[PDB]
Amino acid sequence: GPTKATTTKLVYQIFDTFFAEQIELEVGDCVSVIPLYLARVTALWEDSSNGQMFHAHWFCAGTDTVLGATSDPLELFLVDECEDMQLSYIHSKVKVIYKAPSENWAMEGGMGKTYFYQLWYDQDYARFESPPKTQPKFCVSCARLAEMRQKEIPRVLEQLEDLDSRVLYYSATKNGILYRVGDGVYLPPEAFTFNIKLPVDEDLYPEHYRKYSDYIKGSNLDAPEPYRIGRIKEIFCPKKSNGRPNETDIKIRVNKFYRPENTHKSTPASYHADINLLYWSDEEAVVDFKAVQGRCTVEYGEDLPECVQVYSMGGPNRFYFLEAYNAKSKSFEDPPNHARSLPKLRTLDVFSGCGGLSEGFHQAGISDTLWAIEMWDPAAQAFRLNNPGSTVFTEDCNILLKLVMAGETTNSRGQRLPQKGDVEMLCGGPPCQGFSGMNRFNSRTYSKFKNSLVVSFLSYCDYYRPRFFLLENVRNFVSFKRSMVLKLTLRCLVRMGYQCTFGVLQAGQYGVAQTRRRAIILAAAPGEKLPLFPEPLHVFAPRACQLSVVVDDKKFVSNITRLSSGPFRTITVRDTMSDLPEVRNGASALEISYNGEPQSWFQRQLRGAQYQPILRDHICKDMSALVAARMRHIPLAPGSDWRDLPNIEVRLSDGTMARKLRYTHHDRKNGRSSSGALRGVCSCVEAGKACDPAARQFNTLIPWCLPHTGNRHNHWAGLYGRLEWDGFFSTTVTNPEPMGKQGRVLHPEQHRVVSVRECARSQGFPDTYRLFGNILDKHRQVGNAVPPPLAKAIGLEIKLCMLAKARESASAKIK
DNA sequence: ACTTACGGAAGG
DNA sequence: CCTTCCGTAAGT
Ligand SMILES: [Zn+2]
Ligand SMILES: [Zn+2]
Repeated sequence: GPTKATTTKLVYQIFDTFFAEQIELEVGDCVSVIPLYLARVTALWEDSSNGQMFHAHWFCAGTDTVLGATSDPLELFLVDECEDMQLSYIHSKVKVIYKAPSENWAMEGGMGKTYFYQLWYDQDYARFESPPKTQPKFCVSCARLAEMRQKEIPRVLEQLEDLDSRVLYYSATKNGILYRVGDGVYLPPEAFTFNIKLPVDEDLYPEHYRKYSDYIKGSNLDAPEPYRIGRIKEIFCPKKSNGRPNETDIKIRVNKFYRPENTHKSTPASYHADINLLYWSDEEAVVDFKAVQGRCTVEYGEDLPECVQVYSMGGPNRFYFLEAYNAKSKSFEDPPNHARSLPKLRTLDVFSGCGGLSEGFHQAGISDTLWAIEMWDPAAQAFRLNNPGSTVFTEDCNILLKLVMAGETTNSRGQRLPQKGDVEMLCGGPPCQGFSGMNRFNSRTYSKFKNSLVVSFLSYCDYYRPRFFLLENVRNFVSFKRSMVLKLTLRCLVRMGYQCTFGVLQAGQYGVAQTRRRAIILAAAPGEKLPLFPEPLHVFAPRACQLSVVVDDKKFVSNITRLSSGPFRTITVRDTMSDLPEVRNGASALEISYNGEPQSWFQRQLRGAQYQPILRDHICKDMSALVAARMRHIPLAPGSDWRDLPNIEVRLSDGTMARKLRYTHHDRKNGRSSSGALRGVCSCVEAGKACDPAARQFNTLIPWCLPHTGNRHNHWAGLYGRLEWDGFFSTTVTNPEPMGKQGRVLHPEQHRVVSVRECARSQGFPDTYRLFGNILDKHRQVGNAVPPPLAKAIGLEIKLCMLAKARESASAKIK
């Protein structure tokens, strides 16, 4: 059975009613204004001709934030909103306090009635942050709004030369980024062009009529192109009629760079190439400075001090070129000479799994997971196999929390439990089963107790008061129960005094060939910086990139600006597993050999550089003889699934002949097929009638349940579905089942289900990452994990915050 | 331990 | 109307 959630008293009185059965007049004075709105009087300076005036810096009541009615009815939030008001609208002086965190805040975990505030609120991004420290009327909202309007205006600097038609400059600046002549720029795909010029037989296939959408899952036909890369040759402004430069119409000239897929050698040229490889060209373009989407580093390869592979991993936006590309000669050249020239956090991972989140955090260099809690024994053993210096408690998290909230210091095994002050960062993905939209029993006690573990996680965060807090869940976490779970999580975090925010990320935008949307809740201690969410690194299909959240009919987006394009191309199924040798249905050989070297950039990243020929976990589930014949009869065309299975009699791998599915009832919605045949397999096709417990047909190559219930299940699109080489995986789940809800798990060519190795590669796991158990345990460990590249992007975002805080401390101490 | 049959809300 | 996709419970 499931254990009830351990709570601190703070967390208890917020989630109490939801998990009932599952938890165990002077400047500086605040006034009220008839709508009442609570404002702070920032200045009482009498403006003329309009009576006595005053500047009102508005408060936002917590009920007007994303918290809603979950909020404290006296909590206010600072907002960047103010305006000039008459004095004939002030009702009376109201008392507002600033509840500041104590110096013992990191240990306040575990233990009037006037208006108060403790956090500033960003209403677009739902970001609760520490009150901004803007040092001086002096409206803070006005100062922040000014210092914001003055960083988005592109401005030239360091005039280089003055001709008669245009003024050249050496530098420009835009959105706080500085560009110089010679830097690399990102540009929208539309910024410049390259000189290179770019009937079914309804009686044999009776379920084909259900493919009438033309939409193909995991298809990369509509993904946008990555950024155009350029090198700045000339920053210039055109002169006006007054003979002086137009400092607002800033133009740049650019040497174009080719990607290998941009040359006459098309997309196939990208299969083996480095994801950041370019070709210098002598072609030039002129764009507007407004079009620049970011700065990037484009270096000549064989003039770098280290190896180009060591340069590529050093920082973001790093590209190199070794050769030039003659377009209309369609040749490759040597480039011309005018083209050549902190202590890690202590981390506690609750619901660790095999360790995908810890792996991504480790490769971002921010964290050292010293403690992991994981009840399932195979996943905990895999964590131990991947983290030899970590402590893994193979125990219910509630039991361990109860132990630590007393002076236990040690569990029944002799494992030293973390105490307050020891945990610097708390991360975890609480169980998703009760939140996942695939779960059609989410109102039952099993899913109730699964969902109640969010309260356990928040109680951990309340007790330990870590510097940073990360909650990962499926996308459906943000909308489950009218977003009440998310609202209550954010309410608990604000009540603790955390700066907090939430968002939805797509894993495919960070370097996996998989669509996987995950909700992320980030929180930081009062003295910290609140991390931003990471910018997408890889372009991905737009249908898989729906990341906005509607909470009480209000839309919330993350801070991400790279909506459409990005620096790198998409990872495909070919990039993922094209190197792996052929294998059969039911593979059981754990350690085998690779039949050669890695064939793509992604495979090179996942295997490493050193020659290690031992490939592990290239094992496939053993499907029955009927399922095997079905997987043999799935054609290789992209978008092939059960719906183009043949309705024939098949001599199976044993002494058994699969029969033809009989169509016994007239489906009125689907109508009759062209041959006059019926399309229903049970009496329930008629609206308002019970199933006949005799229409269930057995041992058919076409599964009977799929036509039985397809009309209300999107025709079971994707079931017995093959992957395509040019496309991406669907969401990797704990068990690849051709008849599962997410059942597009068939190899592009081999008559088998995807391998454990291929599922780990869809999740961005290093080939050396150890999994444990039988094949089902390995599939579940892989399908539960956070994809390490996504956790790495988030970790780099937190590293930014750590470095920022350290630098401000060092500047404050070396005055 | 293995196989199958399969609800309903969010958001486009 | 179409697509979403850390899956569960009952049967076997
Ligand atoms: Zn103001
Ligand atoms: Zn029926």
